[PDB]
Amino acid sequence: GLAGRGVIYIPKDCQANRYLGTLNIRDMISDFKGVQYEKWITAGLVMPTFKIVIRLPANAFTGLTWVMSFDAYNRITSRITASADPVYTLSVPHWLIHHKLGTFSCEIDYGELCGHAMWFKSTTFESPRLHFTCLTGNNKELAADWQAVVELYAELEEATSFLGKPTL
Amino acid sequence: GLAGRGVIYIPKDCQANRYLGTLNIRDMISDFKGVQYEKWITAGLVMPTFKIVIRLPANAFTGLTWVMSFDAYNRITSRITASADPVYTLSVPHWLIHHKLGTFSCEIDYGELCGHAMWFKSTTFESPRLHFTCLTGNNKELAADWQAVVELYAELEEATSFLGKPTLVFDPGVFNGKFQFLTCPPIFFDLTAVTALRSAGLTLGQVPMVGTTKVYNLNSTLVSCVLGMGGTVRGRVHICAPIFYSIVLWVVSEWNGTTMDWNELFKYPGVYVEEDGSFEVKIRSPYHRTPARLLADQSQRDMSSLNFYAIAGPIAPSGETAQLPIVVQIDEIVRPDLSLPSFEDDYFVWVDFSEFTLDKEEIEIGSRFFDFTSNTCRVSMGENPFAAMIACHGLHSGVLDLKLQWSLNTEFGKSSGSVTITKLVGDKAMGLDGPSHVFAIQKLEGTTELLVGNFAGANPNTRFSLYSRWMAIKLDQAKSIKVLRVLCKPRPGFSFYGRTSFPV
Amino acid sequence: DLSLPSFEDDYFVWVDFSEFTLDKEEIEIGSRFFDFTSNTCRVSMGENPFAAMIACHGLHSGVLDLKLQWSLNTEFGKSSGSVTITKLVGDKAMGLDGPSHVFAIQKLEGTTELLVGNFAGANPNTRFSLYSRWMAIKLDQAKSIKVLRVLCKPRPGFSFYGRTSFPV
Amino acid sequence: GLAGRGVIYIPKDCQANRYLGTLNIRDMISDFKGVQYEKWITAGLVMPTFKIVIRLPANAFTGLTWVMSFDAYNRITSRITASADPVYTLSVPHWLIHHKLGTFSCEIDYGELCGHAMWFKSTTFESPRLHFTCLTGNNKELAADWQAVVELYAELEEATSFLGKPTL
Repeated sequence: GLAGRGVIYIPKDCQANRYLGTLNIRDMISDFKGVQYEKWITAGLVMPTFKIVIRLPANAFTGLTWVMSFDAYNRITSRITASADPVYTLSVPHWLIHHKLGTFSCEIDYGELCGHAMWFKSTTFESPRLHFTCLTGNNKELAADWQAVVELYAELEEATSFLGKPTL
Repeated sequence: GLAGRGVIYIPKDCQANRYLGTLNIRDMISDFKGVQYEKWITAGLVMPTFKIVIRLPANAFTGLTWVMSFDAYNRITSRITASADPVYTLSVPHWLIHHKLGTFSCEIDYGELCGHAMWFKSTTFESPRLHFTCLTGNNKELAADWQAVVELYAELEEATSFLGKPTLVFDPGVFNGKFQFLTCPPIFFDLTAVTALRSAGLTLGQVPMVGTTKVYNLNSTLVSCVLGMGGTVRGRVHICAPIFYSIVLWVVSEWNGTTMDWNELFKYPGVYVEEDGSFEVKIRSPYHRTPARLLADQSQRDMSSLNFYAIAGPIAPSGETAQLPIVVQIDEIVRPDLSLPSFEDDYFVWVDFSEFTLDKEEIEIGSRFFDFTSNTCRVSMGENPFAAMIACHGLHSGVLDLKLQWSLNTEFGKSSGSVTITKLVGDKAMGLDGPSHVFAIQKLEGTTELLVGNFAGANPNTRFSLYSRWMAIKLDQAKSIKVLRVLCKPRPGFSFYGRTSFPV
Repeated sequence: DLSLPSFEDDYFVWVDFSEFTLDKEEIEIGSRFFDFTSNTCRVSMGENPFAAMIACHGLHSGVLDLKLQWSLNTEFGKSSGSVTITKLVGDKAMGLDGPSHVFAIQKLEGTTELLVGNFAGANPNTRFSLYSRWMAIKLDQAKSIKVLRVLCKPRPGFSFYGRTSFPV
Repeated sequence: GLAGRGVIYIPKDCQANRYLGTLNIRDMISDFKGVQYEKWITAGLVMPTFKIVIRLPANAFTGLTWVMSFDAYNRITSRITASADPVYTLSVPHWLIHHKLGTFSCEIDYGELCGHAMWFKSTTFESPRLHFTCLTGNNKELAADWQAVVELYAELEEATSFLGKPTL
């Protein structure tokens, strides 16, 4: 079920390479707080399979494409908050979000994309982030500022091991 | 085949609530004149099944939505010709016409929606109209004025009876939970807002208003037959805007205001709406039901509401300015949790007469159930579902059992005279004498039956002159009476024809 | 080894009104079975198992058949007016008209039914505001009445919820 | 699972008729907050079957007996907060807790003992309380003040009706 949520603010003039924001995955779940958050406290460690949903009004008249970057180890954050070069945002696991397709969804198997289980009380190594950036801009500015909603769905259960299976 | 036709003229700037025009159904057929019109003359009476087609260039770049209102009894015409409030246009059988879908078509079974057969030579009760109004306006004006074509298709054959089959038969203990023609007026979202809330009340028995005018309609009347309801609202949402506008809605039910915490919001059981489609939302309440009507000083938001949260959008290209309209239709309460019926199979007040100024008072009833007036005494009319059902149909027919009760103004020992019920067939001047009854005033109560109907088989909700039984109440010592109360209880099978509305 | 039941399936006293000081007296019942008060007449409440059962539950619901009886204070030949039962759905201000009933005072008795309940389905043993049927007894010549007695007899299925107690 | 909890404070000299405290059932669940509390928010209405557990060191050398009174309609609260007469505490559904038996447990079928379903956001009629009182005192005072833990276990699921089945 819904485990956490957050909001990304889109300026009326969303140009290529605009940083839109960063959501902190653990904060989304703890600020929500949360049937899943509460199951997590009891489990201690979780290795979730998240379904991420970005709710987003479909529109074919803008040309907007965004990138969601999964930055589990906080490697690109510092370098994209002023301006997000696609070389950075595309250098970690990521998904293209096309405006024409509207509401977007993907699976993040935290076991694979991340590798280590999450501890209810505090971050272990670094804090896992989702970055939202604009890859291709709108053909002309839109009528007004707007927002998109980011949602995390999961059925959190107790993790049996600290470590995932090796990506490589 | 084609039986009649007409034209609706659309202004280049078609704004919400613009009245576009009224077509008179019988005139469409007679001005055409017409293989069908000619078959009609021979038949005398017809109970058509019409296919109505509105020819209309499909266009996804305007956001225009129109309403065609079937007004068989001419109930809303006078009130929409300057400006058409959706409360009126949606209060009778109606159809949404979306510009993106282009040419529109529907069936009107005149037997059901109307109730009485049409006479080739002249209108019988009132003249059946089709109204065309704009429900949601164009995002920006179009290039030029234009027109749409309305067409009637039918294979007219001779009608065997004057009366259709009754749309509704009076029963207090029966409100199913399925609705027809329950459309909420448009809800609007500004694009200058990053998020927003629009509430729709679920106190469905509440009578809708336009300024100071009450618009009685069948749906609110039906709901008033119940104390309250819970369950799941099944409906449809229509997003009435150009392809280049879009929005994402979180639709959920809340009780007594709304939470201010976005996180709580999404812990409730709602549904997401991105585009035209159906929806099911559980009615949310501490009592699991929301009341059918409001008491004094209460607001519809104090109870259960259907809330529409804009969580992403609406968005549009620059420089659009129009709001994004959402039109909600409610089809039924599924898996309903109903309260008790508000009324039992029992009597209810029709009218109280009091404050008599003359000893001789004679109240003509005839064969009608209706609102009385008097210059010589005070009339207090009862308000209840039955009376509204009468007001919300074109025709009705049945039998009322009456109970009369009265109390004295003067000392009992000094009392004399009677409450006399005159029962004739015909009229006062040439009528035959039926079961007239003299109740000596000391009885202080009496009973009688009233036929609501006539030789044709049904009454309109207006004055009319059709041979029937005829009743009157005669008082000879009225100043001795403090109050005369008349209650009625419809006999099984009391019938209504042609759902419509009644503005006052 | 039980005795006879103390009560039969019969009416019992709910309330006696007497010693009326004003000709106009209007007693609001609404949808409740409860203890009346008045500044303008004397109220004498009945005490019996039914009333205690109402007092010893959190919620109750059902239908009461009512019998009203009265006797005159003034000479019969001089009497006028009525005991009127107002029956609405809603409230006095915006209510729909039900089976209201005008009992000429010379009838000296009348009957009616009272729904004890509301749209939610049950009443607490306190004041509350929940849409329901609504009843009142209207007197226009109360000073002519020596006593107005209201008896009630619960229809089968009168229900109680949540056993509790009631200190006074 | 555990749905809420609270604490009762026992004085070293626990005499007959000492009022020990009142736990508010809905507060226990909302202060805990709570996998069950969060399921409740989603359900709106719950008709729980609670298992109540009072954790309590078994002791055969005191003679202490307490009463837990289920006061769903807040009928005795006002009259027991200074001193709790057993006539009040035993006048609503209640359980005897004997010190010799230690940790105590019972079931409260909220459908029966209460009658109406609970609304996540606020109290409907009155707020359901558990009262803790001393029925028989300690033979002599104990060594020091102490405490007992009260716990609510339930698997909250959505209530289909407002009303239970009638107790009577």
